Amino acid sequence: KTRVIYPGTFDPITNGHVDLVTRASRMFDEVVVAIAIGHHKNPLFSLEERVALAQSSLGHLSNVEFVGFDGLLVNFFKEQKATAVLRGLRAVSDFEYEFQLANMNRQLDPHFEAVFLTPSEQYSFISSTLIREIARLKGDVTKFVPQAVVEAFERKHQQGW
Amino acid sequence: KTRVIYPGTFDPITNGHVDLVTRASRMFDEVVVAIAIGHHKNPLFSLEERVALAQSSLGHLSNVEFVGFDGLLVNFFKEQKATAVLRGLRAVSDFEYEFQLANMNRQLDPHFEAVFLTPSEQYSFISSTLIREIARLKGDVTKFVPQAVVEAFERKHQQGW
Amino acid sequence: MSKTRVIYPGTFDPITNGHVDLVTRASRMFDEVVVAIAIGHHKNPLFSLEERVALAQSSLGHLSNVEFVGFDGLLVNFFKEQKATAVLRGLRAVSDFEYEFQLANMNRQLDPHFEAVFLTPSEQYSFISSTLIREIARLKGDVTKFVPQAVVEAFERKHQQGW
Amino acid sequence: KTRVIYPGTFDPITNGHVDLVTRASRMFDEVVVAIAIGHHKNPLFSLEERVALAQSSLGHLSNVEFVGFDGLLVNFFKEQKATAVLRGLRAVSDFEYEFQLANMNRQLDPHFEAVFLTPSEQYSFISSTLIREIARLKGDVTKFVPQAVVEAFERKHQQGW
Amino acid sequence: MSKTRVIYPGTFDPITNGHVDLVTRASRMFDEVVVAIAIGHHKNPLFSLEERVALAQSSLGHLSNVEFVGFDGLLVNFFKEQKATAVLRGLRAVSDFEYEFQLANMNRQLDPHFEAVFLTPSEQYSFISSTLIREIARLKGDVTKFVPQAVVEAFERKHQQGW
Amino acid sequence: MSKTRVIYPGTFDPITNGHVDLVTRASRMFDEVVVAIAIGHHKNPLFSLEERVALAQSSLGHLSNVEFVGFDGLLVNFFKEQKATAVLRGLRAVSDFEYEFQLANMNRQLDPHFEAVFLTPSEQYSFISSTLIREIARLKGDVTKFVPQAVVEAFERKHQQGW
Repeated sequence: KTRVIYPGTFDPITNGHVDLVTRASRMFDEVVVAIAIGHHKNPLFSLEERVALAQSSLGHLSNVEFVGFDGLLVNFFKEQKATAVLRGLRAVSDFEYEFQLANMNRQLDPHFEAVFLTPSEQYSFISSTLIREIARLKGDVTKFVPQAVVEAFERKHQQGW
Repeated sequence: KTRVIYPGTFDPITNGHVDLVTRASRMFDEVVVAIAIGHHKNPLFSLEERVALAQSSLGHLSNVEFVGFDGLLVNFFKEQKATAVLRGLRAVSDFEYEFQLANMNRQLDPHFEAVFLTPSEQYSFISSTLIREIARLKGDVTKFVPQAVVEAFERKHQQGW
Repeated sequence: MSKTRVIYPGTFDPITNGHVDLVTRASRMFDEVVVAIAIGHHKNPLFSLEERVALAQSSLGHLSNVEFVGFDGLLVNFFKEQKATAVLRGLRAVSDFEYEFQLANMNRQLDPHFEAVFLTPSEQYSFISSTLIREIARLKGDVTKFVPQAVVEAFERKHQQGW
Repeated sequence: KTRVIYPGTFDPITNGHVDLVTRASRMFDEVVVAIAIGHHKNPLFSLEERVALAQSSLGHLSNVEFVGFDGLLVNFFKEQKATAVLRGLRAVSDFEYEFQLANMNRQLDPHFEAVFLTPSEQYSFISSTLIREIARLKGDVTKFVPQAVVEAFERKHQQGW
Repeated sequence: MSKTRVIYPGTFDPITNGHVDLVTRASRMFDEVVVAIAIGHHKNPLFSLEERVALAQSSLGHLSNVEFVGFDGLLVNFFKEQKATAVLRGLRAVSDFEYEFQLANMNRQLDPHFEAVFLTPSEQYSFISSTLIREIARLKGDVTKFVPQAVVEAFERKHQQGW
Repeated sequence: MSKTRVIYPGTFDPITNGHVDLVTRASRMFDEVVVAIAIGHHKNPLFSLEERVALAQSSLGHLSNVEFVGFDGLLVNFFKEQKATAVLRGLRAVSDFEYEFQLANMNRQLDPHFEAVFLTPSEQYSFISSTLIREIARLKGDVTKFVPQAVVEAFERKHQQGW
């Protein structure tokens, strides 16, 4: 009966994401992990890699689906017959940005709803962007991401980056 | 199956509160409007007045309950067998304060969960504190609060304040 | 009638070099500036309204387009009554920013002609607030660098009277 | 006697900008809408398109001028014999950034002045960046921008986009 | 004379695991750490200065380079009098950041040798403040997770005396 | 008891009077200060690492307890390798505060001996950043007031090479 969309680029997925989806999966009937294609600010990982890292890391949660999308979030929301979008709020900048996005999307669709979760303290600092930068300098990201993501970074090293 | 607590002093309740509870009531099975007694500070309205203003303004939502409590949120959460506490985030200060509270409460109870909603833009400026100050100076608060609250302010003038 | 009139409200308890800088700056871009000293409904001020108005006059009376007036009650009613074009406030930090953002929206809801314009303090006055200044002077610290001469003297008088 | 500069990229202009300039035009003798060329982070619209969209949307205000400039704001300020620069403050990040810029520019020119306006709540969520992204995905931006901007987005679709 | 002495000032009403963590961390990088308990001028603390000093000693006395001292008056005079190298403060959140930024600049204006260094609390103590702890204990909530044992006991005593 | 060694990391592209003030202040309270110039992994710097190290030496070489060293960005490994007692960062604004709070917690998770201490810039340098300075110089604005002489000259060299 409740269906919530958790959208993002997931480039890559992290333990922070895993925690939020886990927590969301306990309070909503269905959680859709929605991987935006990444219209510019080109992702490190391909959509397919990202979807696959998401499935590996969260496939054990039986009420979680994994889907790529390309489009406006608000149309994806309507098309999915979602009850709400869920986003994480790590810091003040996230708070301001999402506040605005929620109001804009509610203007595009009056049934739009956005609910927010606050990360658990042990994952508070984690973002895909930070993780990419640390891995790009061959820092160890083992503590912050699933095993499959560590391996995908190793592959990326043996290739260009 | 989902039961969420919406705690606050509601002194008085405002159109902002009404909007958040309405929105919450559409995505959870049960919403408990939990009016903290507030003997930290002293409220303008008695708990009984506040409960009554809450019932009048939200009693039309059939899945909403109204209950007074002491303030020790994590015990109330356990006692109510709640799935989460819901809070509004009007501004950055709310964001920081609730972030900390959520982490503290999760430390007291690992099943604690806190979800957040962002007010729509037409209610973003409204707070009970602001409303009290305007009404205390006989400003018109009709646009920002339910009719019963306007009347309760008029009664408070004919008595005191 | 094309003329601008702006209200600069606050408790001014006491006025500081920060306030003086903002009013000076405001006085160059608006025809009239009203320094509006809120009476101080609770959180009782150190200085009486009359002392505060007098310290404001001493420190800014040289600006011929500045008026000094006490008020009580709702800012938005004071705005209407004064036929103001805008209220001016200083923004020292993020908390000021959030609070004034909200107040402006609320007051615009009470009166659609309401307007609020903001100034940001220059760096040499960014750390100064009346509250800080009071606490330092109360402990006989030297506030000479941060306030006008008349304010230094009014603090000395306050000491000789038992603060 | 007062001349205020309102600088930005205006890519495109929005109802937010229109509201700020309208408000500014009531309290200053002259308002200069100053469209920065857009030194990298290349704009969607050419400077000429942007100036033209600004004229169409604000030309009804008889005390408003429209002028393209390079970014070097403090030189533009001197050259224009401006009394102040006016900026909008949408969020805390804007607040911090403009605070610093004002202090830096005052250090470069002691006559420099910066005054700020806060957007009314119905335009608080609108930014050119958000509007571009929605229009790029053929979302309807009619509610948030002038008619000429809707048309300029349609032209951009029939070309690029 | 190459030796560092840092002052950690506050009301400590009561001391918490947050404070304990900061002082512990400070004690590893400075030769001397002075826990400086402000008397609480019209801050009306729950605990007496003597109780507060004693709760500080119990909770931190195992750190051999930490001293415990009450003070009243201006922080900057206490700094000079103690021949401190710096004052140390915690920063839990943005509001703390802004407030301390301003205080540091003001105190540097009063004394050019003044210095203020900041620590950020470890994640498990990030939410903890004396004010929060008081409010929870006042409503008979369990504060055992957030404060030393002696503080739990001092709250129990305060309850048996009417709290 | 043991000697203090603090790392001050950044890109220093270029160094500014703000940096100079922080390092000067740091040098008075720690035995050793390592100015650690991160190579600049993408978002490519205007100045080469070698230019940047040399501008740092010129501007701070008079402080006898300051070293200048280039490193890759992996701060926590550099910390271990240098046997540092702490990393020092400046906090100019709220955004810096949030970002560094998170980084400190992450690095403490990677290494439990990691420590981060913060300084707040004095008000006369609060507005200065390398990023702002670059943009002003790129548009031939005068940056003489905000950076050491050697940096003014390095910008002039960059102009004579077509920038």
